[PDB]
Amino acid sequence: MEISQPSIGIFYISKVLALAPYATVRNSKGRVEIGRSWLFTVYSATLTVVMVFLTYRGLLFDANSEIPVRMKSATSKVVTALDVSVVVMAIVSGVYCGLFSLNDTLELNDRLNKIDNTLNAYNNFRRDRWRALGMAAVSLLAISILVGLDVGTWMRIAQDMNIAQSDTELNVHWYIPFYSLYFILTGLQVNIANTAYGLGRRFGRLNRMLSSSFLAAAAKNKGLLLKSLADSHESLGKCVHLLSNSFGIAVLFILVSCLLHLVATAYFLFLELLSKRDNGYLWVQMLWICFHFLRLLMVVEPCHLAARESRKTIQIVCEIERKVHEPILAEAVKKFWQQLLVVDADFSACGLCRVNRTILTSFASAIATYLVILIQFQRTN
Amino acid sequence: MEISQPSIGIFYISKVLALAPYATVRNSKGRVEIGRSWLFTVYSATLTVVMVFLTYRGLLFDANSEIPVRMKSATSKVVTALDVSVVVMAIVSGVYCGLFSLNDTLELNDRLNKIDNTLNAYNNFRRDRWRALGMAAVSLLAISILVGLDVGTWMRIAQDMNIAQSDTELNVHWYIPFYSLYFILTGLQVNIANTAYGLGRRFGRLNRMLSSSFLAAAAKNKGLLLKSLADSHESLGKCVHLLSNSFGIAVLFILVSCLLHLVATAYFLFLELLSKRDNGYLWVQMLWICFHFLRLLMVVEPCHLAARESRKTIQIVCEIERKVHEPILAEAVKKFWQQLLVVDADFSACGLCRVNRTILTSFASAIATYLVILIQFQRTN
Amino acid sequence: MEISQPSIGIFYISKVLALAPYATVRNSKGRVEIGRSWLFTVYSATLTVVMVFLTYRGLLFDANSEIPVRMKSATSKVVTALDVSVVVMAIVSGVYCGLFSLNDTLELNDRLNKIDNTLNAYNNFRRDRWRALGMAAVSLLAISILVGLDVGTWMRIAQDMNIAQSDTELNVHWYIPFYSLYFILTGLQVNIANTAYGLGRRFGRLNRMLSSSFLAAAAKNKGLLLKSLADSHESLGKCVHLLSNSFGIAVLFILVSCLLHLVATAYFLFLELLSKRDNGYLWVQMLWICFHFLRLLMVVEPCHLAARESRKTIQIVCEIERKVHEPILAEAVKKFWQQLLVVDADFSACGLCRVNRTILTSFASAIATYLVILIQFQRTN
Amino acid sequence: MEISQPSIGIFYISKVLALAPYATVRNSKGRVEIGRSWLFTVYSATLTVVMVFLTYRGLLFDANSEIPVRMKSATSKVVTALDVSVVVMAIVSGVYCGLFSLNDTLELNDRLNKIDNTLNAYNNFRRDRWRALGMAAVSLLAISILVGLDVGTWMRIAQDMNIAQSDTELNVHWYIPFYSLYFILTGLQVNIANTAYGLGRRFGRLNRMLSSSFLAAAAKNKGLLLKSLADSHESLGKCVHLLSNSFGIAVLFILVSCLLHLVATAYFLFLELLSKRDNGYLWVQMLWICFHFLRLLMVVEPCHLAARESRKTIQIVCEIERKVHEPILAEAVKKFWQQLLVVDADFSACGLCRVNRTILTSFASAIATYLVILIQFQRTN
Ligand SMILES: OC[C@H]1O[C@](O)(CO)[C@@H](O)[C@@H]1O
Ligand SMILES: OC[C@H]1O[C@](O)(CO)[C@@H](O)[C@@H]1O
Ligand SMILES: OC[C@H]1O[C@](O)(CO)[C@@H](O)[C@@H]1O
Ligand SMILES: OC[C@H]1O[C@](O)(CO)[C@@H](O)[C@@H]1O
Repeated sequence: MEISQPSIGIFYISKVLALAPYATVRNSKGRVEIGRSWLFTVYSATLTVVMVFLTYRGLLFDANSEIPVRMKSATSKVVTALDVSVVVMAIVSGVYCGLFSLNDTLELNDRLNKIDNTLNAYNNFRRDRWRALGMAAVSLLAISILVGLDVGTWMRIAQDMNIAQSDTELNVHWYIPFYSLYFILTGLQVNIANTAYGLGRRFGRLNRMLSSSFLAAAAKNKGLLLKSLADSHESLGKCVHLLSNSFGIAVLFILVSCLLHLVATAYFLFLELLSKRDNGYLWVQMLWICFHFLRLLMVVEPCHLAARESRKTIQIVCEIERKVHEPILAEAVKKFWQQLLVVDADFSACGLCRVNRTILTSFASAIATYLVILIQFQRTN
Repeated sequence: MEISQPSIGIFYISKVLALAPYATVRNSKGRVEIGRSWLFTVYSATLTVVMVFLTYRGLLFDANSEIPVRMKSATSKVVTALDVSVVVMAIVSGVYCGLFSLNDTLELNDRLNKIDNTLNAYNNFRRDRWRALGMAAVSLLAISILVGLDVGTWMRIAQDMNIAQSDTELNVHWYIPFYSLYFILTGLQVNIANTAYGLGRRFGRLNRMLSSSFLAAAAKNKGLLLKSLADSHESLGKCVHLLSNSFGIAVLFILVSCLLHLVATAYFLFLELLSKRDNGYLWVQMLWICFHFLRLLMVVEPCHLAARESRKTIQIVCEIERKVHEPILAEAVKKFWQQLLVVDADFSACGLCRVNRTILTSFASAIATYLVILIQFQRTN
Repeated sequence: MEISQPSIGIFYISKVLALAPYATVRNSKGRVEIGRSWLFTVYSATLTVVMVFLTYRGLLFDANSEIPVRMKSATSKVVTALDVSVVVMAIVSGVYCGLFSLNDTLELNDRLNKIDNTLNAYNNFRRDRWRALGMAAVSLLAISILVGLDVGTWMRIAQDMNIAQSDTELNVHWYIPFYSLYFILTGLQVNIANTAYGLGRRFGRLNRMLSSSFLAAAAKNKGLLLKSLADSHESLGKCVHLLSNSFGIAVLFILVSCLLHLVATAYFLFLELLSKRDNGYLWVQMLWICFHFLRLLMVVEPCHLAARESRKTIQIVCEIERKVHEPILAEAVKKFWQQLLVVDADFSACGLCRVNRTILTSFASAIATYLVILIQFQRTN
Repeated sequence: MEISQPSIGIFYISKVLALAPYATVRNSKGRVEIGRSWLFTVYSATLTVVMVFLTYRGLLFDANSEIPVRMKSATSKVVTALDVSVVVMAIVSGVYCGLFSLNDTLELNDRLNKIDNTLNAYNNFRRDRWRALGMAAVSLLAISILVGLDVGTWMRIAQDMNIAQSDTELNVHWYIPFYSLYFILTGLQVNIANTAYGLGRRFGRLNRMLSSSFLAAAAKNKGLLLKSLADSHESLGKCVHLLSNSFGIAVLFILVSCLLHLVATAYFLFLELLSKRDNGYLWVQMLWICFHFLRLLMVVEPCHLAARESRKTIQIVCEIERKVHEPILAEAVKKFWQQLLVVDADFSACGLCRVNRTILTSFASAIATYLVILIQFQRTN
């Protein structure tokens, strides 16, 4: 987890959402020291447990209700249970990662402090803060609008099914914990995206500095700068591995949630298309599909960018090798090439998969297959 | 995008088809200078928007018609919508790539000018021009014949369904924008194939020159030539990456269109086989399957050839290493081997997939699966 | 197969379960010498043949019985036959591997003796013995409890179907050989896990010793220690290959059994959910799913850990290269880096697949697909 | 294609089966010189065309017959057409490869002559001849027995369906060209297996010679021998590539035929199991499944062995590097290591796939999926 001053707003959002149970104090030097926040540790754990329990309580209440709104049919029951459970698993893994990633967070932020000292020329505090705030605000606004539209649509649907003997509006009101879980999931994804995008952006800054300083006393200082860049690259790779070690299970469950949600939302969209029962429902479902695709991108693109930018330092170093003659500088470039030869740049979600753009292809494949099988069964009866 | 005099006809075809919005002026030296053509930029954007709108207007008109010809049943409606949408997406991505790839086009053509100066011995302007013209003409003739056969078949089908109260021939006439989109797609594929085949052919010429000049003062000039070949190889790799960066989204949507069209056309072929309604329809559908397979090959084979030819320079350089003793020449060959060790040769379609022959296998797998699931559902009812 | 004093209990369990037909005598030095045990060789072969024959005899008896309990319907017959056959194949491959892996066992234990002499500082006999005994005891207790619950559930089910004219309890009693096969399978998995975890743990100990002795006369001895660590790494890789060569077919059939059991148990769980016939049956089936997942992990995690720990020596050696200057020590580190460059660390199950965590993903994919297809067919009729 | 005296019987079998249209004359030195055989070239082409035409003529005759025996139902018609077409495609690709692989055959046999001169110590003419003859004879006997059983079963089935007004035995007699195609396919597979096994066996002999001569004036001769072994390894890799370039399309169509035949034969086995119509049919179908699996192994195992043996020279060379000090010998070993670093050892079937044991896994996956989908559709109606 990256906790820097420009992105401190994302840290506070994650802290209140039970995802970053850390106490941060800003040094007189501008550095943010991080430590365990036992108050917020227990707050995060208790809030997650209570919200998961309330979500499943609302699910059971709807299922056992006189007139269920969402847990009506066996198919609807199964799909809604899966939909809620993937969110529960994703946010539970995220909260667990936040609870048990203090040491990795400290090491990552120390490494990033060193790297940013090395890459001071390419730093932009204003742009970084505004980008982080824009990402957090857009994600939170998107989930807020989507939750509002979903609640309105389901309230209308429950009212259409209302009978004087039973209230179906409270059935919808019992799904508020599920939407709270969705807000926590959005916060977790924003936090992870902030960290991974920071790593990829720093890799790009390192590559740009390399190209500027070697492709655009004095030789000794140049070699010292090349050494600093090599340590920065190695440290950024170790930071990517720290993010993997700390949040790979969260990323894996986010990916599982994304796949399940895409399949389930497309299936419900096509079921309502067959029924042609509520245009507002179709629009809300398409918005949900867009949101799930966008959060899949939010989790996949940062890691793809980080790996791609890390793996393109080899080419710059090869060109420098081809265009260098000083003995000390030539030795430094040879060492950098050796280092980059065996660099593992990809983000791993617990070793189950490598997180990059190829995942999208896999997802597409799976979705198509599952969508084709599910739709045909509905369309051949 | 490669814009050279021998293949200038392909460039003009792509320009009129809204895919190459560039102004080209031939230097007194025979070089083609490229710049933005704002007139043709707006022409391309407006033509694409108008043709997409007209295609979907014709689709809706058929769907809402008194006697739909193609958008008749829910299954037919879905499959026709997908068929049209994949073409729309492919040509829209191609036009977008053409609009926003001027800098990559300029860099690619500068690099190719340098490489062709290096590989002057193996150049064949006459053969290159005739190959490019033959590819463009065969592709355009194939799509023209296929569009004519499709229009005739659908006109006959609409006339067979005609009733005095409504005209079904205008329903067919409203699909002309879709066939225009098909012509644009053919132009885009011909352009991309021209560029990728040029890169693969230049890789092969480089390998042949290497083998001829090292396996078939003076030593200093030989080392200079080896250095020129090494820079040519690196530049061709960067050209492959320029083509990827500029047209990877277009290639990805071409691949998606190919997969969808193969599956959908095979499904309709087998549906009409079950119905046994029109032999001409079956022949036209088999021609469409052949065309979609051939355009899948047109997009996959050039990239496979480029990657394969790029990756076989390592073997020639290894043999030269094994058969060289001069100090300067030995150092040059060692540098070339180092360079080739870390060469990324494959064409990437936006990082989603690597474009080579293995894609065919994947496609086959997917098609088989989808074909098996779809056909069995139709055959078990 | 690893046969060491701390894990000798696992060896005896495997010996009685027909999986380790070896005679072991403890040297005065504490070394365990291993040789062929012809008495236990014939015992293992005969016991496996008799138990497989009795398992299939009980299966046929149930199928041909007046009131079959498990082999009732064609679907139930097929799924039960597959369930029994995967266990039979897994244990038969395990017993065959035990019979024909004496030379590999001897070489592996000699190599491990040398490695443990090298890594004496990080050895923990007490912890190793307690970990091995805990793994064996937990696995045996889990399978015992699961077999007891299964037998009780099936006895109750058979009694519910009992009629005065025929006894269905003997039908359940004829499945005892199948549960004996399950105990043998548990022993085989515990043995393989013990060996693979030993290899991964020794890789980790080697990496820790490297980091401690190089990142935390005298230089000559340090170089000698680095050489010892390099030989230890190469020997551990060869030990991983010995385990692969000896038990890859057993691991492959264990994986096949795991996939088939997960799919079949989930399918029966959902079938009984549709029927809602016996809550105890559902609980037993969920326990079986948990057990099959846990044994899939028991076979996949050790190999993933071994490969991961083997592949992270490259980074330590790279850092040492970056932080070393002595001529002899620098040459030693260069040799170690060369060695690690071309190290094949992954466990291979007969070349069919690489055993690591990605297998889980594959399994999940397959299961989902198969589960989706099977469930939908049941739910659309 | 390998044409050596020990395996000359396989060459003659392939020649008569239209697969090796070459004239071979044995030198006084024992070398076999190969040249184009125009007589046998036209014989091969004409025989293939005639047999394919007769096969499809018999297929159509059965389909159009009064009482079809095999081309009875739409499902049976489709599956039988696919079954015959995969064989036709495999043998047509094999015959085409034989026709257009004279230069590759000559280069491969020259390279093998050189390699066998280098590896004279490990040569065994008697064992090689007996192994080749045993493989050819076992394959031919297996296909002969299977064809006889199939013909007998189908003759009995046709007689059971015979009516006095029409003869169904001639319907079976019209499938003789299909069985002739099967004999040609067996010959092609035996030829390809002979060549690929020769390459893998020579790789193993090279590795054994390396280990014996370096791990079990004088130093100059030892270095010369190491150089000879390095050229032998490079030449064997080029021989593997020659086999790929010449017969990759044949191997690809053999693999496609194997997958289709396994799926189709399993499907027909389960269909007859549902019908329970003829026990002899079930036994013949299981024999066909065994034969198709065994020929899949015959095509997959040789390439897996060749690649595996080629890729294990790196380890021997690394150990020699670690255990060598002579300047010339150390340089020779360094060159060999450099060479092996970038060796592409795998057999490629036209770039579509790499032929090794992982293919089996893929096949299994596909088969399972397809088998599950096909069987469930039959079992849910
Ligand atoms: O299921 C359709 C959509 O509704 C939600 O459950 C929100 O309540 C989303 O998870 C899903 O995208
Ligand atoms: O759908 C069958 C065929 O007809 C087309 O739509 C052309 O109008 C093609 O896209 C397709 O190959
Ligand atoms: O089939 C459900 C479960 O019952 C067993 O067969 C045990 O008898 C297990 O193999 C399986 O997990
Ligand atoms: O189809 C079942 C079997 O019968 C054959 O067609 C032979 O005539 C084989 O190709 C197949 O294995």
